[PDB]
Amino acid sequence: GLEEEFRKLTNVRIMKENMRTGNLPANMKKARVIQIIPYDFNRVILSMKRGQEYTDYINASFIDGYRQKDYFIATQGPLAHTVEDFWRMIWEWKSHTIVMLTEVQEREQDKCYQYWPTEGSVTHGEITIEIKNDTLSEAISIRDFLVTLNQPQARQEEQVRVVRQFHFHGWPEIGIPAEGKGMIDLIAAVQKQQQQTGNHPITVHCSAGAGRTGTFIALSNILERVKAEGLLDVFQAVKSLRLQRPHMVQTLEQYEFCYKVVQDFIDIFSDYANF
Repeated sequence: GLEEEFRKLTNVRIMKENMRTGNLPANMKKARVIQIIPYDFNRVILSMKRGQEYTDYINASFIDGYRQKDYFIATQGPLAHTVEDFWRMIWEWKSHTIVMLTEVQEREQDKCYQYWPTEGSVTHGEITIEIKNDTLSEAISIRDFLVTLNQPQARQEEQVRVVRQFHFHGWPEIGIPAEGKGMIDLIAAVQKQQQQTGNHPITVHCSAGAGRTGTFIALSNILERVKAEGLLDVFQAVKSLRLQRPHMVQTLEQYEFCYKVVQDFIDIFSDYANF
């Protein structure tokens, strides 16, 4: 049953007619995994100076939430030479929340560049990031950063924001979590934070930007639909993500984990059972 659904998800077409920007030779080096790049219709567009060129491109897509269009930004873990773009996207598109679903290294290999300072300040491009708080609590690090856009010198005192990063440590190096609880806590805590910040897009990334990232987005969409309408359709939620960005929810085991977390949620919250 579940194998047959995932085969049909696998059958969702890559719409290469709309993949021109990420396939430009200059932009291919900005992708970590080249088959996982945005469609042009929902790619996150950065600003561009008069001189330098192809700098309007980042491997990132707007992804719809349950209530809201463009609710998430699904992106890859930044590369050393894409870290300035990463923060330019956070700034220009006013993200106040980052959800990180990978370690910097897993199974002895580089999965994501450490784009945030562990202590003190770091400056990437025109943007300075300073960590102010860092609390570990049950497989989730919550980090608060003071983010400052340093240009022009004129408006600079207005150009300060607090960006909060949720770093999930609960996904093992091999396979999928044994329990759904850690993912539900992560989802709950990110949604709580969106109230205080309002409807600014949430930045979600793993390493290549599809597997765990799509799992998180799919589960947030699914659980919010259950709470609002009591209706459940895992297949449609995931397929709809594949229509927005290639390979969202990448492996059969991640699709299994989607169902596990959903069952765990209804086991905790009985008022939603058996509709």
